[PDB]
Amino acid sequence: YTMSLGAENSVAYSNNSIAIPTNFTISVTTEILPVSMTKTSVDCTMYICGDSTECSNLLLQYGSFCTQLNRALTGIAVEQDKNTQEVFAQGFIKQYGDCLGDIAARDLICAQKFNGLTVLPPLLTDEMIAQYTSALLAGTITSGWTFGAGAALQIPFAMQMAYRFNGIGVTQNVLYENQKLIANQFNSAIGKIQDSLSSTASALGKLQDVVNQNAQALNTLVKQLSSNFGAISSVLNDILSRLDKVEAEVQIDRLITGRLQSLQTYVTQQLIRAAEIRASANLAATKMSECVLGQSKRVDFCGKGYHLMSFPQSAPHGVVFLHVTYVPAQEKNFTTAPAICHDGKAHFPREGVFVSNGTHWFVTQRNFYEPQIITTDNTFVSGNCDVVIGIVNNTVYDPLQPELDSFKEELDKYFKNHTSPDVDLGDISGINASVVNIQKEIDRLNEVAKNLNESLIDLQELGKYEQYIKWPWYIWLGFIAGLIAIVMVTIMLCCMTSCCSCLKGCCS
Amino acid sequence: YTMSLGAENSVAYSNNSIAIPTNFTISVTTEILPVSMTKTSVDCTMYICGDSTECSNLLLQYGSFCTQLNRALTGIAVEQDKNTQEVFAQGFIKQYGDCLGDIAARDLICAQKFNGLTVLPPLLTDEMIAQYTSALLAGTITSGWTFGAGAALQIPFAMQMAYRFNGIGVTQNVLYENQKLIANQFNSAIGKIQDSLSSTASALGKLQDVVNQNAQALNTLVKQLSSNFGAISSVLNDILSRLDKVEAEVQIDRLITGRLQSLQTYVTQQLIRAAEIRASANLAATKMSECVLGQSKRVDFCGKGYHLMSFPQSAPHGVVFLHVTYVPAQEKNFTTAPAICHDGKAHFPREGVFVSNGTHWFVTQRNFYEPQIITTDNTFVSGNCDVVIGIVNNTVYDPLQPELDSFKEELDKYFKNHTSPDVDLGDISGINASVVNIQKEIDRLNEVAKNLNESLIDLQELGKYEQYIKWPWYIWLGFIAGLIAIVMVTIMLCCMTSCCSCLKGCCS
Amino acid sequence: YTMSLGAENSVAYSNNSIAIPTNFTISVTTEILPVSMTKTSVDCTMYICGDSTECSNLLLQYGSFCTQLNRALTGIAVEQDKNTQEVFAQGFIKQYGDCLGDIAARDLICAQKFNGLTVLPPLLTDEMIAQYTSALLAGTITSGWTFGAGAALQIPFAMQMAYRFNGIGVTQNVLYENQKLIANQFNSAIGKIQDSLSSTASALGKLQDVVNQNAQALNTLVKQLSSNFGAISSVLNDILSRLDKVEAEVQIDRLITGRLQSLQTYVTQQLIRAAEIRASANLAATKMSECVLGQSKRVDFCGKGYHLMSFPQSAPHGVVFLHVTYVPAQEKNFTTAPAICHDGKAHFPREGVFVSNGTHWFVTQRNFYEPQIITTDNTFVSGNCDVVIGIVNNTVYDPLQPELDSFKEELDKYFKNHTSPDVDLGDISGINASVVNIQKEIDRLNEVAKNLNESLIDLQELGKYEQYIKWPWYIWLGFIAGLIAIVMVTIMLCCMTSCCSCLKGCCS
Ligand SMILES: *[C@@H]1O[C@H](CO)[C@@H](O[C@@H]2O[C@H](CO)[C@@H](O[C@H]3O[C@H](CO)[C@@H](O)[C@H](O[C@H]4O[C@H](CO)[C@@H](O)[C@H](O)[C@@H]4O)[C@@H]3O)[C@H](O)[C@H]2NC(C)=O)[C@H](O)[C@H]1NC(C)=O
Ligand SMILES: *[C@@H]1O[C@H](CO)[C@@H](O[C@@H]2O[C@H](CO)[C@@H](O[C@H]3O[C@H](CO)[C@@H](O)[C@H](O[C@H]4O[C@H](CO)[C@@H](O)[C@H](O)[C@@H]4O)[C@@H]3O)[C@H](O)[C@H]2NC(C)=O)[C@H](O)[C@H]1NC(C)=O
Ligand SMILES: *[C@@H]1O[C@H](CO)[C@@H](O[C@@H]2O[C@H](CO)[C@@H](O[C@H]3O[C@H](CO)[C@@H](O)[C@H](O[C@H]4O[C@H](CO)[C@@H](O)[C@H](O)[C@@H]4O)[C@@H]3O)[C@H](O)[C@H]2NC(C)=O)[C@H](O)[C@H]1NC(C)=O
Ligand SMILES: *[C@@H]1O[C@H](CO)[C@@H](O[C@@H]2O[C@H](CO)[C@@H](O[C@H]3O[C@H](CO)[C@@H](O)[C@H](O[C@H]4O[C@H](CO)[C@@H](O)[C@H](O)[C@@H]4O)[C@@H]3O)[C@H](O)[C@H]2NC(C)=O)[C@H](O)[C@H]1NC(C)=O
Ligand SMILES: *[C@@H]1O[C@H](CO)[C@@H](O[C@@H]2O[C@H](CO)[C@@H](O[C@H]3O[C@H](CO)[C@@H](O)[C@H](O[C@H]4O[C@H](CO)[C@@H](O)[C@H](O)[C@@H]4O)[C@@H]3O)[C@H](O)[C@H]2NC(C)=O)[C@H](O)[C@H]1NC(C)=O
Ligand SMILES: *[C@@H]1O[C@H](CO)[C@@H](O[C@@H]2O[C@H](CO)[C@@H](O[C@H]3O[C@H](CO)[C@@H](O)[C@H](O[C@H]4O[C@H](CO)[C@@H](O)[C@H](O)[C@@H]4O)[C@@H]3O)[C@H](O)[C@H]2NC(C)=O)[C@H](O)[C@H]1NC(C)=O
Ligand SMILES: *[C@@H]1O[C@H](CO)[C@@H](O[C@@H]2O[C@H](CO)[C@@H](O[C@H]3O[C@H](CO)[C@@H](O)[C@H](O)[C@@H]3O)[C@H](O)[C@H]2NC(C)=O)[C@H](O)[C@H]1NC(C)=O
Ligand SMILES: *[C@@H]1O[C@H](CO)[C@@H](O[C@@H]2O[C@H](CO)[C@@H](O[C@H]3O[C@H](CO)[C@@H](O)[C@H](O)[C@@H]3O)[C@H](O)[C@H]2NC(C)=O)[C@H](O)[C@H]1NC(C)=O
Ligand SMILES: *[C@@H]1O[C@H](CO)[C@@H](O)[C@H](O)[C@H]1NC(C)=O
Ligand SMILES: *[C@@H]1O[C@H](CO)[C@@H](O)[C@H](O)[C@H]1NC(C)=O
Ligand SMILES: *[C@@H]1O[C@H](CO)[C@@H](O)[C@H](O)[C@H]1NC(C)=O
Ligand SMILES: *[C@@H]1O[C@H](CO)[C@@H](O)[C@H](O)[C@H]1NC(C)=O
Ligand SMILES: *[C@@H]1O[C@H](CO)[C@@H](O)[C@H](O)[C@H]1NC(C)=O
Ligand SMILES: *[C@@H]1O[C@H](CO)[C@@H](O)[C@H](O)[C@H]1NC(C)=O
Ligand SMILES: *[C@@H]1O[C@H](CO)[C@@H](O)[C@H](O)[C@H]1NC(C)=O
Ligand SMILES: *[C@@H]1O[C@H](CO)[C@@H](O)[C@H](O)[C@H]1NC(C)=O
Ligand SMILES: *[C@@H]1O[C@H](CO)[C@@H](O)[C@H](O)[C@H]1NC(C)=O
Repeated sequence: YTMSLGAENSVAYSNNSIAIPTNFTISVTTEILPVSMTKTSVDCTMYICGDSTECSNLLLQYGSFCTQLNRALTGIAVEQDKNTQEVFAQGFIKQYGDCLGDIAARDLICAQKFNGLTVLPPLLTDEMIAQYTSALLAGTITSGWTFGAGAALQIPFAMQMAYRFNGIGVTQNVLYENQKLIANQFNSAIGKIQDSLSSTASALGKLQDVVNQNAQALNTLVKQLSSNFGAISSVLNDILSRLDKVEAEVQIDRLITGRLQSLQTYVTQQLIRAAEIRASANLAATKMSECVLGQSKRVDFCGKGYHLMSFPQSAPHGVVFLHVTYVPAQEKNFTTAPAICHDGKAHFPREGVFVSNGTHWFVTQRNFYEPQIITTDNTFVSGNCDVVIGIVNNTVYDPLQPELDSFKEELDKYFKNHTSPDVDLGDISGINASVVNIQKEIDRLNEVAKNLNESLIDLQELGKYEQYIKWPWYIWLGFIAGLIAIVMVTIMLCCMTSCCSCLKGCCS
Repeated sequence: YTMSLGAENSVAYSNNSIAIPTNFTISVTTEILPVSMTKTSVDCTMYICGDSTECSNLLLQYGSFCTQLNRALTGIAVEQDKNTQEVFAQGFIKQYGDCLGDIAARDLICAQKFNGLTVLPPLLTDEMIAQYTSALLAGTITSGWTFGAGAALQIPFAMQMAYRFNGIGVTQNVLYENQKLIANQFNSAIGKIQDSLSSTASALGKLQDVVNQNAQALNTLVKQLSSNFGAISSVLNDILSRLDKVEAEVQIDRLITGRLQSLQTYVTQQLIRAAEIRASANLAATKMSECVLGQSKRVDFCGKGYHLMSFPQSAPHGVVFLHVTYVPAQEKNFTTAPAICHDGKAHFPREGVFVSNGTHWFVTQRNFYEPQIITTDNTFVSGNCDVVIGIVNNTVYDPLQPELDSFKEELDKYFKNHTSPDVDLGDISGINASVVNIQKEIDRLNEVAKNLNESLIDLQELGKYEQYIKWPWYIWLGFIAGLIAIVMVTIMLCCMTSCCSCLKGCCS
Repeated sequence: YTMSLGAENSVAYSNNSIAIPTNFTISVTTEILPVSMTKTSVDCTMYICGDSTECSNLLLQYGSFCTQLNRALTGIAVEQDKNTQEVFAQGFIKQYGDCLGDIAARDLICAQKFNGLTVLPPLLTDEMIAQYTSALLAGTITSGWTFGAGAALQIPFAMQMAYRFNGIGVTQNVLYENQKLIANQFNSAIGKIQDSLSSTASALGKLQDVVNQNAQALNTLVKQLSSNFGAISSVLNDILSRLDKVEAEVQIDRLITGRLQSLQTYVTQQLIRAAEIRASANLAATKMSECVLGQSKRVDFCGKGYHLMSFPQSAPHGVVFLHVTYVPAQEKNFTTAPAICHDGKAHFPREGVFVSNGTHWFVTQRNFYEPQIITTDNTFVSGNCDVVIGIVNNTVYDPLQPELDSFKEELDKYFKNHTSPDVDLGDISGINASVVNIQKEIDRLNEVAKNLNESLIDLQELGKYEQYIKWPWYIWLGFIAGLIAIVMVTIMLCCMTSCCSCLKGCCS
């Protein structure tokens, strides 16, 4: 801001050419200004979604922004209604053989001895019976002649009878003591097989109890477990089905947000145009009176050229002016000067310009070439040549534009990144559930149930007897009759001398 | 844009009535302009959420938009602080009977034969003993008289004794061979029952091994599986809970977004009003000087009325002017003309209007009725009658309004639809887990354990008896005394002639 | 709006000092106006996300909002291309003893009786054999002398033989009947043990079938269940993995939305500045002609000072005026009045101010001190003193500021709160899966498998022996030779008188 620049040199003494109107021609202008606008309501639902029903249902939850934006576009406080609705969701036998061999005679001399008794085997053969029965008879023959015991021959018969009865006795005694052994040991064995089958019955019973209980346990587990999976199934379905819903909504809400902005852009443009319409209405107030009620002394304002008269008329959202004016039909370039500094005495005009007919300056009217003479009534004089310099920099407003960081730097201010563990369950396939094989033992049991059959005793039929071999009381006197035959020969030997008469016949 | 319209006919030549001020009255106006604007700040959290704590937290994640919007409302780049905080999350017997029967004494003639020996049954009856013992005795009687073998009668006694001993021999031999058979077959049977019970023990043992191993396997599976169902129970619960968080947040963020816009509307309105306040401050600069430092030549500027003087008074956020003016006390309608075309020579005024006192035109001052005479110093003259036509259509800016498609057409540009399969698990209820039934066999086994009792052998007591039957050595000479009695009768028969004397008595 | 205020007292009259220019000085001003604004294209992706790739992808779904905002900033309907791309996702024995005691003599008199037969025990002792064999022999001695039955002595031998054979018969018969009993009861017992082992085999077979069937059932369940837990593992992994994704996106979209606004703020500021540039271009149209094509009669307009001439030049995005003017170098305070009411006749000036040299008023030019005399050609006169009052309150537009409720009250209009049940599965640990204990019975069965080993009968060896004691046919005549020895003594007793000669020797 200097009070001066140079000496006798400035734009203020530029002295250059400039067009001045010389002749004129009648003119008119039609000038149009808008003063009002068609503020119309906008349906956000029609603007953002249009006809996309999977959006129409969601945009509703965003709120009454639609009203806020319409309150802006249209200067009408919409008198909305009131609604109270809220959703709510709730033995000796061999030894006798070995010693006697095949000599039937050695029979009695081979008699063995068990304990305090003499024994023989119980079998007489045609050789032995010949020996003893002819010995018995010979002892009965000799005794009739011999003075004493011709019956010394009968000892072997009477003894071999006694010894054999003893042999039978010792052999029956053991047959019986064997019978007591086989009876006791079979009684003891069936006592132990009775225990065995009580124990097998108890073992089979216990197995049956558990195998059945555990079958029940598997059934119960299967009933519950197959229900549990049915429950897991239903629950995972609800989740997947809702996750899918969320994956539709979380996409659709992003496009809606973009359109919400795109709508806020349309709204902002309308307000910006509304401020220009209302500035054009403020301009129409000056423009209408400075010509209609008055006459403007300006240029190009309210009608191109120099304003004279005006006739206004209306339009649907505006005013139209049929202004009247005059314009240069003919105009000429003249060397002119804002000021002229004479010997340190700056000189300028009053209500006009300096213009130069070649020989000297005149003052003239800026907008009509009519030279006038220079005088104090027509000019100003200043004792200082120096030219004052001003500066006027019309800075239209510089907004404090937003100052966003990188997105990462704002994100990490509050964003919690996340990664849940890769969860897994415990493998049950380590369960072996071993099977059983007893088919060897079951086939073996069948084998012995078949083979026990062979052991079924099949003795050699002996026979009991003791049937009807009885004599009758009516005939029992049969032997008494024999005694009567002894009486009959008692007459024949009434004396023995008849035998002596037969011995006399043996002599003769 | 025509250089002409018609001949002697235009809005420029048509003369009509206009209101010219005739008398005046002193006036003032108070004119107010707001030059300043207290741009107050705004708390987004209070604006969007207010007091809804389930929202206050969400706004933090949105970012510092609140600052960006306040930098717009205000004009000072708020000097915010710096914070470095980041969350982080990590036998013969029958045949002897059949042939004998009960006839006399066929006993010996009925003797049978096994192998090379003759046999009889071992039973003598009072009938048979009478036959044989009286036969034996009769053979001892006859032999005393008969010259030879009267003992032919003794053959049947001596033979039947021998045959019976044989019968007893053949019947003992088999009684022994039956005894060996019974012993062997019982020894073989207990050999097979020993195998059977070794097998049964092996079968029961291995069954016990598996049933008990499989019980362990069920326990182990139940321990793991019941833990496993506990794990999914905990994991589903997280999924469910975290989704409750999502389904709340994904709803609440939609209403927040609507308010974010509703806030961007408030902010936009403020900037729009800020631009009008700053345009009103630009208008106050012209209005203040054109009337304070100077005097305006306009009719309605600085308040309706011809401005004369001004006195400004500062206001907190505006400026108040007490302007001084004059207004038409009396005004009159006059037929006036912008121009008048005389014989092809268009004619208009200088710094005024044409006005018509009935007989002829005058020039006058537009805003005061003072008629003046027409002259070149007071008017302009043209050569051409033709009227030039201009058009000035003040189009306030038409913005490039947004050009959104249907929502569907923008959605399908990037939207993915995702329907996951209706997942299901495999039904385990095809597991039958059969049960076991051994009752019949366990019952049968306890019934044979009861019934084996009947087989306990109960033999018929026989008796041994081989003890007190021993003669003493002190008395054994008892039979030697008998031999001494034989010596005593040896004197009585010292000769036999004493028996002859008794036979002589039998004669007499 | 009053037509009057007071009498002889108003701001229109109250006079006071004012600064009128007295001397002047040549001046210039440089005045700058912008008339154009660079409409640059802004990349939303660079503005919102910058370089954060986990955001760049999301902006795609946000749709063509970037174009809508650029259409606003840059008034150019960008001719975008067309793309058709859509993603798609598809016995008697004792009794004989008790009675006979120790008397070989009581032998026969102690014979017992079973049924219809007499019995003795089958054992002869050296005492009994002495009795009977010496009785037998004595009966053969006596019978040679006695007239009749000296053989009465032989009854006891012949009877005791018969009775003992019976004793042996009754004792063989019962031994045979014991043998049948044991055979039958062993045959019946092995018949019942055969049943038992058929039943044990059936029981073991049925326990093998099920235990092995249930092992298969456990295997099948384990195969399916371990697959089923694998399927769950995979499905819960999807849910979680995709939920994590949603928890990233639902956070990141909130910061994006905040920047979307922060961007809509930048865009709004640009439009606001664009409206001021275009208002500055509208101001440049008046400013350029009122000073270039003409000369303004206003104050401070076209730079400080009274405008005289102008020289315009271009600017980067505006216009620069080198205006020429004059300014007060020297100015003086003067007591001046807009109007002066003389005796009810209000009086004001024409095209100037009243100024007061001490003695009286003058009219003068507002912007130059040159006193002039008061006259009707230089002033206006009114009839009424009364001062008219106007008011002009320039209300810059008051917008319909948004009218948001509390957030809760808008939220509850459509927000559905949701709390799913705390789902749980049914506890399977109530499954007992009882084990089995059979050891006692298996050890008992192995102990009997060893116990019966003793019951193996070990009879007392008896012996058969029906071997070779046979006589040869070549020697059988041995006893016939005995008959020849009987013939040899038949000569010695050819008569008995030789025995009589020996009895005569017994006499002598
Ligand atoms: C710039 O404007 C100037 C103002 O008009 C012009 O200069 C003028 O020129 C005229 C022409 O002579 C002059 O007129 C008078 O000059 C003498 C008195 O000053 C006087 O002797 C003249 O009278 C005689 O001449 C005329 C014919 O010209 C005869 O009719 C008379 O009978 C007599 O013989 C006459 O009165 C002006 O004085 C003079 N003015 C000034 C101030 O200069 C310039 O011509 C013009 N520039 C250009 C380039 O044209
Ligand atoms: C009327 O007022 C206008 C409103 O302020 C002024 O506009 C300003 O003009 C200046 C200078 O041109 C400009 O400064 C920047 O210009 C470059 C583009 O923005 C930029 O590269 C510059 O940076 C360089 O220069 C500086 C200074 O030497 C260094 O510190 C830097 O390191 C770098 O080398 C510089 O920052 C303003 O941006 C601009 N403001 C606006 C809002 O337009 C007019 O200049 C003024 N006219 C006059 C003289 O009346
Ligand atoms: C539009 O304005 C016109 C301008 O004022 C008016 O016309 C004027 O009318 C007057 C009245 O006569 C006239 O005055 C003179 O007329 C004669 C010379 O032109 C002359 O003879 C007159 O003098 C005689 O008459 C007067 C009385 O009127 C006597 O006092 C004298 O002693 C003498 O006897 C007088 O000087 C104007 O000349 C005339 N002007 C013009 C240019 O027309 C119109 O009346 C007015 N329109 C309306 C509708 O009123
Ligand atoms: C001053 O400038 C204004 C700014 O441009 C002009 O406003 C324009 O005026 C025209 C005509 O009224 C208008 O055109 C449309 O008008 C109807 C409503 O928008 C619309 O239905 C029209 O469509 C019909 O007519 C055309 C042409 O025959 C056919 O092609 C169509 O098929 C259909 O039948 C037409 O598009 C502009 O919208 C409007 N623009 C703006 C931004 O206001 C003034 O007309 C102008 N005044 C003058 C003459 O100085
Ligand atoms: C406000 O402006 C007023 C206008 O200029 C000033 O008043 C003026 O004062 C002068 C000075 O006297 C006066 O001049 C004449 O006064 C008489 C006729 O009215 C006449 O007698 C005077 O002539 C005599 O005096 C002079 C010297 O002054 C001699 O040269 C003469 O030879 C003779 O002897 C003279 O013509 C004005 O009339 C008068 N005007 C009015 C309307 O008042 C004021 O002075 C000024 N205010 C201030 C504070 O200065
Ligand atoms: C030029 O037009 C301007 C635009 O309308 C007017 O501004 C208005 O001025 C009034 C009064 O100052 C103001 O009213 C409110 O002022 C307070 C702050 O907003 C507020 O507390 C007031 O409330 C109190 O007073 C009322 C009335 O007695 C009671 O009902 C209330 O209960 C309470 O006690 C009052 O509401 C407007 O807000 C304001 N409007 C705007 C948009 O600026 C200028 O007053 C006007 N100037 C003139 C006189 O030409
Ligand atoms: C994206 O997937 C959506 C399912 O998740 C699918 O919605 C389904 O659309 C079909 C076709 O419109 C509907 O089928 C029936 O819909 C109504 C029923 O009254 C009828 O008007 C139709 O004619 C048709 O019979 C399904 O009911 C519907 N499913 C659900 C759960 O809403 C969308 O269509 C898919 N979008 C695209 C672009 O493919
Ligand atoms: C929507 O459901 C929300 C649960 O999903 C529920 O939040 C719950 O609100 C109750 C009541 O405020 C809380 O109970 C306690 O909250 C604090 C605990 O310190 C106390 O101040 C309270 O007095 C009360 O004892 C629950 O803790 C809370 N649950 C959770 C998980 O945050 C909302 O209230 C529900 N909203 C509506 C409108 O019903
Ligand atoms: C005006 O221009 C003329 C040339 O046309 C020149 O001679 C004269 O000195 C200039 N005057 C001033 C004051 O610059
Ligand atoms: C201004 O000062 C100049 C130089 O002294 C002088 O010539 C001129 O007359 C003065 N103007 C006024 C109105 O006093
Ligand atoms: C499964 O069987 C293998 C061999 O077949 C054995 O090594 C392992 O110990 C068994 N595991 C279980 C739990 O039975
Ligand atoms: C002006 O109006 C009058 C009628 O009052 C008419 O006679 C005259 O011709 C008009 N003049 C023009 C130039 O239109
Ligand atoms: C303009 O032209 C007209 C018609 O020829 C003429 O009468 C008039 O004098 C001219 N005006 C000027 C200032 O040359
Ligand atoms: C289940 O039992 C039915 C008959 O009861 C049979 O047809 C089917 O094969 C069995 N399935 C299994 C796996 O045991
Ligand atoms: C002007 O001020 C003077 C005092 O300087 C006073 O005498 C006079 O009455 C005032 N005039 C008016 C109209 O107020
Ligand atoms: C206006 O009225 C006043 C007061 O009656 C009077 O003196 C004056 O001459 C009138 N002015 C006009 C132009 O008629
Ligand atoms: C589990 O065992 C307990 C005792 O050990 C018993 O009371 C209960 O009934 C059993 N439950 C099942 C299902 O076997």
